[PDB]
Amino acid sequence: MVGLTTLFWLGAIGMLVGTLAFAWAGRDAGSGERRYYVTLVGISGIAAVAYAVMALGVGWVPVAERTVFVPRYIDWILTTPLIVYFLGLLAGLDSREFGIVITLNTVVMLAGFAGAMVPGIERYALFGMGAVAFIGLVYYLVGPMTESASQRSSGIKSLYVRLRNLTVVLWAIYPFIWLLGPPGVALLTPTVDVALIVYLDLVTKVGFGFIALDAAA
Ligand SMILES: *C/C=C(C)/C=C/C=C(C)/C=C/C1=C(C)CCCC1(C)C
Repeated sequence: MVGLTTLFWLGAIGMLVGTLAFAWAGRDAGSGERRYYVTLVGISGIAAVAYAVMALGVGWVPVAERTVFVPRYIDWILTTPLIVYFLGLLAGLDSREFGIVITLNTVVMLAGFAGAMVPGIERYALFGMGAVAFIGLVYYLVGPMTESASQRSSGIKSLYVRLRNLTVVLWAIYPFIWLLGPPGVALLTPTVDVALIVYLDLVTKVGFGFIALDAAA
Protein backbone atom coordinates (compact mmCIF):
# COMPACT_ATOMS: atom_id res chain seq x y z
CA MET A 1 0.00 0.00 0.00
CA VAL A 2 1.32 3.35 -1.17
CA GLY A 3 -0.98 5.11 1.28
CA LEU A 4 0.54 3.45 4.33
CA THR A 5 4.01 4.48 3.19
CA THR A 6 3.20 8.18 2.74
CA LEU A 7 1.52 8.29 6.15
CA PHE A 8 4.78 6.89 7.55
CA TRP A 9 6.78 9.50 5.66
CA LEU A 10 4.56 12.28 6.94
CA GLY A 11 5.34 10.98 10.42
CA ALA A 12 9.11 10.75 9.92
CA ILE A 13 9.10 14.25 8.42
CA GLY A 14 6.95 15.70 11.20
CA MET A 15 9.20 14.11 13.81
CA LEU A 16 12.33 15.31 12.03
CA VAL A 17 11.21 18.94 12.18
CA GLY A 18 10.35 18.42 15.83
CA THR A 19 13.80 17.05 16.63
CA LEU A 20 15.80 19.59 14.67
CA ALA A 21 13.68 22.29 16.27
CA PHE A 22 14.26 21.01 19.82
CA ALA A 23 17.97 20.37 19.24
CA TRP A 24 18.25 23.95 18.07
CA ALA A 25 16.34 25.37 21.03
CA GLY A 26 18.43 23.10 23.24
CA ARG A 27 21.65 24.47 21.78
CA ASP A 28 23.38 26.58 24.47
CA ALA A 29 21.43 25.42 27.53
CA GLY A 30 22.24 25.76 31.22
CA SER A 31 23.88 22.81 32.99
CA GLY A 32 20.59 22.37 34.84
CA GLU A 33 17.93 22.36 32.15
CA ARG A 34 19.51 20.72 29.11
CA ARG A 35 18.03 17.47 30.45
CA TYR A 36 14.64 18.63 29.14
CA TYR A 37 15.84 19.59 25.66
CA VAL A 38 17.86 16.39 25.33
CA THR A 39 14.99 14.14 26.44
CA LEU A 40 12.69 15.99 24.02
CA VAL A 41 15.17 15.31 21.21
CA GLY A 42 15.19 11.62 22.07
CA ILE A 43 11.40 11.31 22.10
CA SER A 44 11.30 12.94 18.62
CA GLY A 45 14.41 11.35 17.16
CA ILE A 46 13.54 7.79 18.07
CA ALA A 47 10.02 8.14 16.65
CA ALA A 48 11.38 9.73 13.47
CA VAL A 49 13.73 6.76 12.98
CA ALA A 50 10.90 4.30 13.63
CA TYR A 51 8.65 6.03 11.07
CA ALA A 52 11.29 6.20 8.33
CA VAL A 53 12.02 2.50 8.94
CA MET A 54 8.34 1.63 8.52
CA ALA A 55 8.00 3.98 5.56
CA LEU A 56 10.83 2.00 4.01
CA GLY A 57 8.94 -1.30 4.33
CA VAL A 58 10.66 -2.65 7.44
CA GLY A 59 8.86 -4.33 10.35
CA TRP A 60 5.57 -5.13 8.59
CA VAL A 61 5.05 -8.60 10.07
CA PRO A 62 1.89 -10.73 9.60
CA VAL A 63 0.28 -12.37 12.64
CA ALA A 64 -3.19 -13.75 12.02
CA GLU A 65 -5.02 -12.11 9.13
CA ARG A 66 -3.41 -8.78 9.92
CA THR A 67 0.02 -7.17 9.95
CA VAL A 68 1.65 -5.61 13.02
CA PHE A 69 4.17 -2.81 12.67
CA VAL A 70 6.90 -3.66 15.17
CA PRO A 71 8.79 -0.30 14.89
CA ARG A 72 5.74 1.41 16.42
CA TYR A 73 5.90 -0.58 19.64
CA ILE A 74 9.68 -0.45 19.92
CA ASP A 75 9.30 3.31 19.59
CA TRP A 76 6.52 3.46 22.22
CA ILE A 77 8.41 1.32 24.73
CA LEU A 78 11.40 3.68 24.41
CA THR A 79 9.60 7.02 24.06
CA THR A 80 6.62 6.93 26.45
CA PRO A 81 8.99 6.41 29.39
CA LEU A 82 10.93 9.53 28.34
CA ILE A 83 7.66 11.51 28.24
CA VAL A 84 6.86 10.34 31.75
CA TYR A 85 10.39 11.21 32.81
CA PHE A 86 9.99 14.74 31.45
CA LEU A 87 6.64 15.07 33.25
CA GLY A 88 8.41 13.77 36.36
CA LEU A 89 11.19 16.33 36.25
CA LEU A 90 8.55 19.07 36.22
CA ALA A 91 6.62 17.62 39.15
CA GLY A 92 9.86 17.41 41.11
CA LEU A 93 9.77 13.65 41.74
CA ASP A 94 12.68 11.73 43.26
CA SER A 95 14.07 8.30 42.32
CA ARG A 96 11.43 6.51 44.41
CA GLU A 97 8.35 7.97 42.69
CA PHE A 98 10.10 8.11 39.32
CA GLY A 99 10.84 4.40 39.52
CA ILE A 100 7.21 3.59 40.22
CA VAL A 101 5.64 5.56 37.34
CA ILE A 102 8.24 4.35 34.84
CA THR A 103 7.70 0.60 35.41
CA LEU A 104 3.93 1.05 35.41
CA ASN A 105 4.48 2.72 32.01
CA THR A 106 6.60 -0.16 30.72
CA VAL A 107 4.02 -2.79 31.68
CA VAL A 108 1.33 -1.25 29.50
CA MET A 109 3.68 -0.87 26.52
CA LEU A 110 5.12 -4.38 26.89
CA ALA A 111 1.62 -5.84 27.34
CA GLY A 112 0.33 -3.95 24.31
CA PHE A 113 3.24 -5.19 22.21
CA ALA A 114 2.95 -8.78 23.38
CA GLY A 115 -0.79 -8.59 22.77
CA ALA A 116 -0.49 -7.38 19.17
CA MET A 117 2.07 -10.12 18.51
CA VAL A 118 -0.16 -13.08 19.47
CA PRO A 119 -2.81 -14.54 17.09
CA GLY A 120 -5.09 -16.11 19.70
CA ILE A 121 -7.73 -14.57 21.92
CA GLU A 122 -5.33 -14.46 24.86
CA ARG A 123 -4.12 -11.27 23.18
CA TYR A 124 -7.11 -9.59 24.83
CA ALA A 125 -5.78 -10.86 28.16
CA LEU A 126 -2.47 -9.08 27.42
CA PHE A 127 -4.41 -6.02 26.33
CA GLY A 128 -6.38 -6.16 29.58
CA MET A 129 -3.12 -6.19 31.50
CA GLY A 130 -2.02 -2.94 29.91
CA ALA A 131 -5.46 -1.47 30.51
CA VAL A 132 -5.29 -1.84 34.31
CA ALA A 133 -1.68 -0.61 34.50
CA PHE A 134 -2.63 2.48 32.48
CA ILE A 135 -5.45 3.48 34.84
CA GLY A 136 -2.80 3.22 37.53
CA LEU A 137 -0.36 5.45 35.63
CA VAL A 138 -3.13 8.03 35.11
CA TYR A 139 -3.87 7.85 38.82
CA TYR A 140 -0.28 8.76 39.65
CA LEU A 141 -0.37 11.53 37.01
CA VAL A 142 -3.46 13.42 38.14
CA GLY A 143 -2.88 12.34 41.72
CA PRO A 144 0.46 12.29 43.59
CA MET A 145 2.52 13.70 40.70
CA THR A 146 0.15 16.65 40.56
CA GLU A 147 0.14 17.48 44.25
CA SER A 148 3.90 17.12 43.97
CA ALA A 149 4.03 19.70 41.18
CA SER A 150 1.88 22.11 43.20
CA GLN A 151 5.11 22.97 45.07
CA ARG A 152 6.87 24.59 42.11
CA SER A 153 6.74 28.14 40.75
CA SER A 154 3.39 29.18 39.27
CA GLY A 155 5.22 28.81 35.97
CA ILE A 156 6.24 25.17 36.31
CA LYS A 157 2.96 24.36 38.05
CA SER A 158 0.98 25.51 35.00
CA LEU A 159 3.24 23.88 32.40
CA TYR A 160 2.91 20.50 34.09
CA VAL A 161 -0.88 20.77 34.22
CA ARG A 162 -1.22 21.66 30.54
CA LEU A 163 1.10 18.81 29.54
CA ARG A 164 -0.57 16.26 31.81
CA ASN A 165 -4.00 17.09 30.45
CA LEU A 166 -2.70 16.93 26.91
CA THR A 167 -1.06 13.63 27.81
CA VAL A 168 -3.85 11.99 29.79
CA VAL A 169 -6.54 12.97 27.32
CA LEU A 170 -4.70 11.83 24.18
CA TRP A 171 -3.10 8.66 25.55
CA ALA A 172 -6.51 7.43 26.72
CA ILE A 173 -7.54 7.30 23.06
CA TYR A 174 -4.80 4.86 21.99
CA PRO A 175 -6.27 1.81 23.71
CA PHE A 176 -9.63 2.35 22.02
CA ILE A 177 -7.93 2.61 18.63
CA TRP A 178 -6.10 -0.63 19.38
CA LEU A 179 -9.41 -2.24 20.32
CA LEU A 180 -11.18 -1.10 17.14
CA GLY A 181 -8.18 -1.39 14.83
CA PRO A 182 -6.97 -4.72 13.34
CA PRO A 183 -5.33 -5.88 16.62
CA GLY A 184 -8.81 -6.48 17.96
CA VAL A 185 -12.18 -5.99 16.30
CA ALA A 186 -10.52 -4.75 13.10
CA LEU A 187 -13.57 -2.49 12.82
CA LEU A 188 -11.07 0.12 11.68
CA THR A 189 -9.01 -0.29 8.51
CA PRO A 190 -5.19 -0.40 8.80
CA THR A 191 -4.89 2.84 6.85
CA VAL A 192 -7.36 4.85 8.98
CA ASP A 193 -5.77 3.15 11.99
CA VAL A 194 -2.29 4.33 10.95
CA ALA A 195 -3.51 7.82 10.00
CA LEU A 196 -5.02 8.22 13.45
CA ILE A 197 -1.89 6.97 15.26
CA VAL A 198 0.40 9.24 13.18
CA TYR A 199 -1.65 12.26 14.22
CA LEU A 200 -1.66 11.22 17.90
CA ASP A 201 2.06 10.38 17.85
CA LEU A 202 2.83 13.81 16.40
CA VAL A 203 0.74 15.84 18.87
CA THR A 204 1.74 13.87 22.00
CA LYS A 205 5.38 14.28 20.96
CA VAL A 206 6.12 17.30 18.79
CA GLY A 207 2.97 19.09 19.91
CA PHE A 208 4.16 18.29 23.43
CA GLY A 209 7.62 19.67 22.73
CA PHE A 210 6.43 22.93 21.24
CA ILE A 211 4.12 23.67 24.16
CA ALA A 212 7.18 23.20 26.38
CA LEU A 213 9.41 25.47 24.24
CA ASP A 214 6.74 28.14 24.49
CA ALA A 215 6.91 27.91 28.27
CA ALA A 216 10.73 27.96 28.28
CA ALA A 217 10.21 31.71 27.89
C1 LIG B 1 4.70 8.65 21.29
C2 LIG B 1 3.79 7.52 21.52
C3 LIG B 1 2.83 7.50 22.50
C4 LIG B 1 2.59 8.68 23.45
C5 LIG B 1 2.05 6.22 22.63
C6 LIG B 1 1.10 6.00 23.58
C7 LIG B 1 0.46 4.69 23.63
C8 LIG B 1 -0.48 4.32 24.58
C9 LIG B 1 -0.95 5.26 25.70
C10 LIG B 1 -0.97 2.93 24.49
C11 LIG B 1 -1.84 2.40 25.40
C12 LIG B 1 -2.43 1.00 25.44
C13 LIG B 1 -3.29 0.66 26.54
C14 LIG B 1 -3.64 1.61 27.66
C15 LIG B 1 -3.91 -0.73 26.67
C16 LIG B 1 -2.98 -1.76 26.06
C17 LIG B 1 -2.83 -1.47 24.59
C18 LIG B 1 -2.12 -0.13 24.29
C19 LIG B 1 -0.59 -0.46 24.13
C20 LIG B 1 -2.68 0.35 22.92
